[PDB]
Amino acid sequence: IMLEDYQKNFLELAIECQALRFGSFKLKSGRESPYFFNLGLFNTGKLLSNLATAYAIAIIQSDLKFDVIFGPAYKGIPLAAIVCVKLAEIGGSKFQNIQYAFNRKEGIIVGSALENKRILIIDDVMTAGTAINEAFEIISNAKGQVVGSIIALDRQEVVSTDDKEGLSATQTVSKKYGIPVLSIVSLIHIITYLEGRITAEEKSKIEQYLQTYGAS
Amino acid sequence: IMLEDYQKNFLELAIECQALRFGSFKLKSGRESPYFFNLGLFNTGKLLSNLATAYAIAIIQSDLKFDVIFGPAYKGIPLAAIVCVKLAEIGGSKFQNIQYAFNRKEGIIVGSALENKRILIIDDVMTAGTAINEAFEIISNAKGQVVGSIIALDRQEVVSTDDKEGLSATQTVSKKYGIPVLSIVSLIHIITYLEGRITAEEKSKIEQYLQTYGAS
Ligand SMILES: O=P(O)(O)CP(=O)(O)O[C@H]1O[C@H](COP(=O)(O)O)[C@@H](O)[C@H]1O
Ligand SMILES: O=P(O)(O)CP(=O)(O)O[C@H]1O[C@H](COP(=O)(O)O)[C@@H](O)[C@H]1O
Ligand SMILES: [Mg+2]
Ligand SMILES: [Mg+2]
Repeated sequence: IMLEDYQKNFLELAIECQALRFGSFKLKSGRESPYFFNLGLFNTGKLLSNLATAYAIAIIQSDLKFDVIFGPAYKGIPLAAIVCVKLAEIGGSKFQNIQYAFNRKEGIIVGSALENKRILIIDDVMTAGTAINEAFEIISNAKGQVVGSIIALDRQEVVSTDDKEGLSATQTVSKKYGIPVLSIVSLIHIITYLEGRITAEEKSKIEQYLQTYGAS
Repeated sequence: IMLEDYQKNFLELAIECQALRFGSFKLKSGRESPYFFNLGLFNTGKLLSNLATAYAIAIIQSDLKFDVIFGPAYKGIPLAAIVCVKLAEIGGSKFQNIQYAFNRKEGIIVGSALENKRILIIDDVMTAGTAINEAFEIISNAKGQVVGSIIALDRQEVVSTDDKEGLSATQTVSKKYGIPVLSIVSLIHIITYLEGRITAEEKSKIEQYLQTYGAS
């Protein structure tokens, strides 16, 4: 019910650079969505610095212990790099020696051997889990141990409206692999941010979207 | 004959993390080289932050005006990202809105359209110019204008010892494309750094390598 400042700052910038837009949008399924998100619109030096900061503070706050930050090619490659750097810049002693790595689409791993290292997978978004599945395969081949994942925005929507469990995409992954799926923000945070920027009618109607499709 | 502090700091870290090593090494040609360089050993969060800083200060000092920083896949992708961020962090107002882009090995450009933008190509190293050639092709297809390139270490060696011109690899490129090829350091800087860390005999013998193969 409160937003951390890093989450405020992220969301403010996402809306200003138009990475986050509000309106009527259809997903692949065909489901109405009241917003569109494209992390790729964090595309300047100022914006990428801000994004790095946001991911790094999310990570620091989670208290996850890891050795390597891994980005799935291609979009995870820059995110892994800029985040690794920011963690060493803002995280103190414990984050100086974190490594990054990523895969060539076709060894396959660019970086120090992953053997016996604890890996945090970073990416932009997750839906069906195909990039997470591929990273797990590549990482487990190199004898790494995945301890977590992080994405920018957790849509916090049920994968299906017939699933009784009502697992979201990040929940699905989290269950299957037994690891946390962190995010900078979720749908709930976007809603809290909008308090007093939108009308009561608009507030209602988004707080109703949360009801029909919100996970669990 | 003086080293900027950023160049000192770079070289100190390169030697400590073993990205730069001294000894006897053979190139592909077969030529003796008195060192080995592997930028990929800047592989921690602290080291990548330092590398970002080094490239960004080199760029700032050059006074080159550009709009986009472009990294050739794969190794240029993280370098472009971390450098773009650092430029916005340390460069002031003029560097806030710089964009980055890079190519998929197989559109091909990830980032905002390059049409009418001034591009700085960033990579780790250059020898025959194959990655520069490929970037020029991709960039000129997208109507971008390349205004420069930067690499980490300029080996400052003649490509061939039969060429009368005695052009180095970066010089060759610079001539063919009509653009500056910047670097964080060159062979001359490595030599200046070593003053008083190595013996007179070792100083002589490296200052002799400079004579037989040093460009121009
Ligand atoms: O990162 P690219 O080189 O652009 C390839 P792709 O578009 O597959 O990548 C996107 O989808 C992935 C999500 O997978 P899923 O939606 O099945 O969870 C995630 O990695 C995004 O970058
Ligand atoms: O960057 P990678 O995905 O590892 C591919 P590659 O090894 O071709 O890349 C290396 O060579 C390029 C130099 O080219 P030349 O030596 O002909 O000037 C430069 O881009 C390096 O990253
Ligand atoms: Mg991806
Ligand atoms: Mg390359």
